[PDB]
Amino acid sequence: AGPEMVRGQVFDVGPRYTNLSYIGEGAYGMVCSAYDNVNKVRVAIKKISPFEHQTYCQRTLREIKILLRFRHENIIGINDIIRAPTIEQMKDVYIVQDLMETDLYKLLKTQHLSNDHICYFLYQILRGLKYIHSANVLHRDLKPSNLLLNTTCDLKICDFGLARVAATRWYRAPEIMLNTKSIDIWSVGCILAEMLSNRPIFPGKHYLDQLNHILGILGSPSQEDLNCIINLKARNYLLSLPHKNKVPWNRLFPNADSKALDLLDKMLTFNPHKRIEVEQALAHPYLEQYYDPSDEPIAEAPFKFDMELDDLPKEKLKELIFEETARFQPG
Ligand SMILES: Cc1cnc(-c2ccccc2)nc1-c1c[nH]c(C(=O)N[C@H](CO)c2ccccc2)c1
Repeated sequence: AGPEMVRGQVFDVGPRYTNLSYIGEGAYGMVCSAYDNVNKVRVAIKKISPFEHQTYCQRTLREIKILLRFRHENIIGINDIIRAPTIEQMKDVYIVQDLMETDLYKLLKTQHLSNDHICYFLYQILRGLKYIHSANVLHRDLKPSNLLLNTTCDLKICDFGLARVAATRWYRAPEIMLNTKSIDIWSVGCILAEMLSNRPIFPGKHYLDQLNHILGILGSPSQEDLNCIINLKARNYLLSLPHKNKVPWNRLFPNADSKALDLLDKMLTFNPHKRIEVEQALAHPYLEQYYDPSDEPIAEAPFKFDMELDDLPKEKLKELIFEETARFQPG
């Protein structure tokens, strides 16, 4: 048959994986649904072409290393990895994963969620995050498009490219734009708010406008909220702004559950030190119906990269990518 093509990208995944269809995109790749003739199921195939940039190579290696060690119901896994037999011919890497039904970005673009489903989705994000954080790892890019859903409404966290050992502007914590595990909680806060109204709570266009949108609902920050190593330009901008009143949560979300708004308030806290932790959020009365610490596992040990991935050249990272994927080759 030969190599399959989808929206301009060539996928050399045959003869095992055939009849490919478009399901997503990334900065240096494409996601496709394909038929696996061995397991007789449709699977997801993520093609990545990162070898022209050092940043894309480390983002690829970080994800592959994290997803292979992690084993959790609310985190996407790796079933198989395809690449050329030699390093000289390895221009692409194909990550084979479980095919999902939809993602939260698509679901919030077409459907209105009931409180029970908002509560069940939030629980699963935090259940998965509890495992990520227990491993001393930060996702750093939590957003509706990185939250995958199946037919039975089971959630799975994907895209561990930007993950680091303890991004999209709209779900970015204020402290990142001023100067930790709390940055993921802020993102979950933004996701919860988007589930309640089917729209982004803070749709900023640039870093200071993103802060302006946050201050537009939270109001002007206190002295303690600004007691950190702030960027001079950002500090001088915040001090030059007129007083902003705090928009109450029940006013912004009129028909939302009062318990959901209390947890939302604790997640969308300007000061990261006063922000609720993942285990504290799971214990909140809003998620009482699903809260079960006996069925909320943690990682066996903390995760650590033996090498300084940031300092390694593009060629050295390719060698490590080639070595990490060697286990999936026949022999
Ligand atoms: C593994 C998987 C399985 N099924 C589906 C899926 C199925 C049906 C409808 C929507 C998505 N998505 C995924 C999935 C979606 N995004 C990603 C995913 O890894 N996306 C990132 C960018 O966020 C990426 C990064 C670099 C190159 C390409 C892609 C995986």
